[PDB]
Amino acid sequence: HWGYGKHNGPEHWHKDFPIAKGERQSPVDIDTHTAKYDPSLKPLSVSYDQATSLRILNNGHAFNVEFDDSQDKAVLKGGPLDGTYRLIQFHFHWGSLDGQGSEHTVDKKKYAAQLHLVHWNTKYGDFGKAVQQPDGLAVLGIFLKVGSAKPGLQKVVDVLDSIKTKGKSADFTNFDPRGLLPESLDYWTYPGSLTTPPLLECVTWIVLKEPISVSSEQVLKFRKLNFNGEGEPEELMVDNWRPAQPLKNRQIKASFK
Ligand SMILES: [Zn+2]
Repeated sequence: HWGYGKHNGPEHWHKDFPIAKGERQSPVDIDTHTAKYDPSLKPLSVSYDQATSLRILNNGHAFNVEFDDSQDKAVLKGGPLDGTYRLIQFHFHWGSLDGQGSEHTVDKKKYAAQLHLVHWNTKYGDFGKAVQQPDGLAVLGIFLKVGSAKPGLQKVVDVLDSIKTKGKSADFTNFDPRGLLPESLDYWTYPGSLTTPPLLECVTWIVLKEPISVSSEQVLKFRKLNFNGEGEPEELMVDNWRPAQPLKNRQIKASFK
């Protein structure tokens, strides 16, 4: 029912999901001069060498690449986190034009897309229990800007044809998520929420300062997907991003000065 259109888009979500107007909603604009450099923040630890990708799926709002999360094979720790967080899936948010598409913005600047690597706190046993906790998830957000091609993104781009419409899925094994990381792991961090319904306020956001660049032809392929299911009128999957929410009672911390 919810989507990104004029009739069921972000401005309407509060009717079915009242938490939409909550105290710790995401995304938010990152004001770099107001962000507090915090020296007690530990470096992030990304251990994705044993990652096992399984499937790619068009869910009607974005495409998700899913990972085997039955064991600690791809984890995130350190930074502002306590405990180990397992990678369960990653997905993107993009625009109809290169000047918009990201959910978070930096001093109001919008990027072409935003990658979200979603992890859940192992102390809670499964993803479903984790979303019910204030520290249940850790999402790593990476901005994409249009420039040179990202070689490690091509495997994802080539398979989009196969999952053009809502509900389609394809086997997607042996994909290494390390190919999507920028050089630097400097970041901003703040307490927030999922950016799509149910909008649960269970996320510790870790947004990387350095964007990765992808080519114009790579982002073009994303824009060829459909929100609709097979046999329905075609609605191109573009602009699946939620606009920035007020910061309210929160402080954004930076791991760098
Ligand atoms: Zn997302």
